[PDB]
Amino acid sequence: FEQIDKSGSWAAIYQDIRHEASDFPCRVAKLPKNKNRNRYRDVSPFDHSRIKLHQEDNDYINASLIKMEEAQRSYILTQGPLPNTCGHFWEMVWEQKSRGVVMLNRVMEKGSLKCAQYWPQKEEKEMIFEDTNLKLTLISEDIKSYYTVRQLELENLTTQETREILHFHYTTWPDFGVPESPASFLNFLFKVRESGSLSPEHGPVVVHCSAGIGRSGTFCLADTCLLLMDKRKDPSSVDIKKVLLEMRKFRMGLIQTADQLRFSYLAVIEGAKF
Amino acid sequence: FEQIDKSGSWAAIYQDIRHEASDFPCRVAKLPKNKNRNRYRDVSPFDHSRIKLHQEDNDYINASLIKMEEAQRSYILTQGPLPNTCGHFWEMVWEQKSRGVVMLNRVMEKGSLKCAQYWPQKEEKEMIFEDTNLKLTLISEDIKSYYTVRQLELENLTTQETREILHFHYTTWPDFGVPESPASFLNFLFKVRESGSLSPEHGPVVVHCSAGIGRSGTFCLADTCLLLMDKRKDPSSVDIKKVLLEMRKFRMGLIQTADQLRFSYLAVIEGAKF
Amino acid sequence: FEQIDKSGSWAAIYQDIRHEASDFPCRVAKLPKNKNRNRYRDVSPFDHSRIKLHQEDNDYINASLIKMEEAQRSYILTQGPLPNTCGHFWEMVWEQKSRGVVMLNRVMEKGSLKCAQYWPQKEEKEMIFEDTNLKLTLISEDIKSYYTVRQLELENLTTQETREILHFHYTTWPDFGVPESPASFLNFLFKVRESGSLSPEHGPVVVHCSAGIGRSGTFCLADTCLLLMDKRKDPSSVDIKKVLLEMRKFRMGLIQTADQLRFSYLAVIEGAKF
Amino acid sequence: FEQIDKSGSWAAIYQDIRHEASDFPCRVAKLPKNKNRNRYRDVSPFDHSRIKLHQEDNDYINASLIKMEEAQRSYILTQGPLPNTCGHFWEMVWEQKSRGVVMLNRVMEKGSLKCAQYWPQKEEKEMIFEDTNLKLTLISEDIKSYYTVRQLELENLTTQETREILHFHYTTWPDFGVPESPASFLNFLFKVRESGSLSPEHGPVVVHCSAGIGRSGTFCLADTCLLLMDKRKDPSSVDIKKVLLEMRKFRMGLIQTADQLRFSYLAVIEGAKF
Ligand SMILES: [Ca+2]
Ligand SMILES: [Ca+2]
Ligand SMILES: [Ca+2]
Ligand SMILES: [Ca+2]
Repeated sequence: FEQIDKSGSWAAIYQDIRHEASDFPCRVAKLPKNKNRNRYRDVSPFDHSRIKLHQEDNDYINASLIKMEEAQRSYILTQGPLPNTCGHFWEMVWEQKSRGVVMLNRVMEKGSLKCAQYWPQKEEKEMIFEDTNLKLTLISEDIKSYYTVRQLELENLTTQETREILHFHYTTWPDFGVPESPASFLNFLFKVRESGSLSPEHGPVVVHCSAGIGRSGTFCLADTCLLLMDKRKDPSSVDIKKVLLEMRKFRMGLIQTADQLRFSYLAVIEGAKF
Repeated sequence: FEQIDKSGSWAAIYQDIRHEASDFPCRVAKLPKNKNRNRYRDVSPFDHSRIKLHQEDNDYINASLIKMEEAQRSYILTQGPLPNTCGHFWEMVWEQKSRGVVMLNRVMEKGSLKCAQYWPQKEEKEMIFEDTNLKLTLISEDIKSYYTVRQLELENLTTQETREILHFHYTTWPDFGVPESPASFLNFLFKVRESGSLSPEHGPVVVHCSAGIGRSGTFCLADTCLLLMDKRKDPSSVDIKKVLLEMRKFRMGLIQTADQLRFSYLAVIEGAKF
Repeated sequence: FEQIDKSGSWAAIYQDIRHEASDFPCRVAKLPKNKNRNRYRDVSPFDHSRIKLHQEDNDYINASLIKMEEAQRSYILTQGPLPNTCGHFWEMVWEQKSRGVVMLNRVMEKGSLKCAQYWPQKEEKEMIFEDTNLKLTLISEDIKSYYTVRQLELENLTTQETREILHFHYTTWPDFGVPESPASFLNFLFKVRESGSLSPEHGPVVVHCSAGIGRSGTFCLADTCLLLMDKRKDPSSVDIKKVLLEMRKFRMGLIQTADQLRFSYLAVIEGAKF
Repeated sequence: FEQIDKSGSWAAIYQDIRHEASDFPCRVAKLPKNKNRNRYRDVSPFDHSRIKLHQEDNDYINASLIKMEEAQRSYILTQGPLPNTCGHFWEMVWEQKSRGVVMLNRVMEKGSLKCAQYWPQKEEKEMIFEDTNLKLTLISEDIKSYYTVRQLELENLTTQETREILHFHYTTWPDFGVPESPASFLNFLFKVRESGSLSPEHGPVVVHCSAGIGRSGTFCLADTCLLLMDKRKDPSSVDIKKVLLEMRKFRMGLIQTADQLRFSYLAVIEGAKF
């Protein structure tokens, strides 16, 4: 980390990542009928790793399955739900048997609006996604300094089945740049790990920010490298650049700035001492 | 055949069929509570011949019992199971004591998911349908060039009784149109017949495709006409038009198009030679 | 055709072919050091037409260049790659600047592994052939009822140059005998032709099956005879027997049996109608 | 553990395992031509999980791939090599990219003979498996009280490639019954874990005793439960009986006596305190 900051090789390094990143088709994501299902034109799931909704009509949702073979962890990265894809977002959660949903953004950042209000803010004001026939209810919530955790009850109206989804909401990511310290970010991840949401019995955790590649990518990149740094007889054979590129084979654009790159390094380093 | 072909009157023959097609109530199927159990709104089982689930909550499944008196053969035509009807699907196979299941479509065609993955792809990852208390295990899988035959074990979790179900999967019917030649399709049929799945000792074979009327209708129409010709002293007296209409009394829309109609006559003809 | 068929003289025609078949040295192929590079002892490339690897250690690969002068089309016939020849296989595709690879067999038939998994099944798990310094990546995969077309990226790791290879995989040739109808086989051919893979702008298409002479021979014989008939003012003057023998000068044993011979005449005939 | 020893419910429990164990075909293992490739008639790999040798002629070897999805670990269980399957055993190691081979028996136990001498006992007396063209050399060995560890160099003569295989040989398993204390057994496993042989970068570790189900099964059952007991938010949701049954879906007869069962429990318990 020393040399790179000194010789200021962050932009260089990050740029070499963008250049080396794999390229795969996103045919489906580009179909005209799926334009309003994408939040950003420049952010699409590859055809090979995209999550297919279990429907005949339109199985399209902007979400990717990231399977890290060696680190032994799967993640579903997706965009913040759109006002019209909230039911799709929750149908995905259900079909993929996810236990936890990790949100890394605020429903409103800067003067724009980065994500829809896809979960109920009020216990008594539950949500019913008629398109996908699902019911979602806020059971309780624990609000903290840098993150909030909610207990949501998701119900398959078609089968009256119910499941409890843990919603981990990191709420203090700055409108600009990355956090000066990976402090809270790392604590947040440990909470997610300790919750059991990232274990094999469950479907992959659903991770999202606005586009589902920058913040989301840091979360997964960090978690994965930390797994590696602890799952390898060698304490440093793990190269986060290489890891990120592996990760990029599954979803385009993971880590959208040299800052996010530097931060990811910070987190892995500052987290390896945990 | 050559006449109809030369005069190009299939379409005409086909429309007269649609005209004479019997018409019966489909009250249960159209009940609001069954809306999610139907794949297609224009394809429902007549009340009088629909298969009833031996359950009190909801006995409905989009499946029809087609009992052909002269040919002495019964078939159950149904739609490709939906995500929420896989359990209902197997409860029917169980309750009806079927021995074979004929799948005439691939899980994915023309992009659309035309059928849920209602059976286990992996021997070691059996399926449990909790709503219907059945367990399903893939025992064996013999993949051939134009079809795959699987050997499955269905077990009623309450009684612990187990049965071997043979799953015949015709895998090469084109995404568009009908086969140019009926050879492989007939060999598939003969193969289904050889297994004894169609035997009167067993409940009706369960046949399905996308809606359970086109390819499915073709399979049973061909089979039944071959049974008649082989049985009737005058193989020529076998009017397949009359056979179809007779079948159309049990499930609506059997044979969706002219080409499918043409393919059926040919199949019976080529099959006639055995 | 009907004559030969009615007189039942295919076998006879076939043996005369085996009699007139030219005979050339296969010295290199038979060298002790190449023993492990040959799938079958009775199938070797003549020295004069064998494909030479642009390497000094060992330039041998069981592959033959079949250049047909009149039809103006060249083919490379080779055996299904062995575990140790996948790298050699791709170095040839690269060096020879081929655009398409035609696979006419399934990886597993009649139980036996008739071909190594020489290409990546997973977009995210590319293949590296260290002995030949090439990287191979599955880019796309369009699975159809009777064949699968893949889009692959081959990259010389030394030069970083990349090329798109189209892999046409005819997947429904029966484990035993030949197709009853040549329809799907011809459509496959036409599909191969449409891709421009056979274009003179490209190096020879690489064709292969188990030994690289039966199904492979059928594909190129049919294709070449269709080229002649379409070109020659007298489509009848096209003697496929003479065409085959002409091809047999470049690689031994093209067309392994009478039935394959019969299937070839039919294919050309049915294909003749276009 | 208390209650079961008291109420002496070991035989009961073990018996319920044998009764509940899955049953899958072993067609290939039963082919007449593979009789001398099996050490025990009653011990065969299931067709679905058997390791296929990468050859066209005969891909049969009595070895199974055990994939524990949740515990996130794969193992290849196989019989002690036979005088004629030593090359097959080593070809498997190579093709499957295994890094370590765990041997739980002595080449001679009691008055019989439980396994072949498939590795070289002398640095200067290396081994050449001509059938599969492999060279194996003892590079060094570390002999201990209850186990020995060897550094072997395996070379693909066909490609001159070489790899270093770690051979972990637990040498103090008693001729009868199980070890009174899981002490050494647990230490042995930790050595294997610490060696990195059980990590994801490598192919699955190859585990064997004589038949490859009793001792081998204890090793894997113990390792897997220990992973679970540490990978689950819950410190006891892990039921070794359930785990063993899961494991049995991949290889028949894992854990061949109620003693081995009790011992496996001992090991998991006595090992959970590590
Ligand atoms: Ca995929
Ligand atoms: Ca009735
Ligand atoms: Ca030459
Ligand atoms: Ca398997």
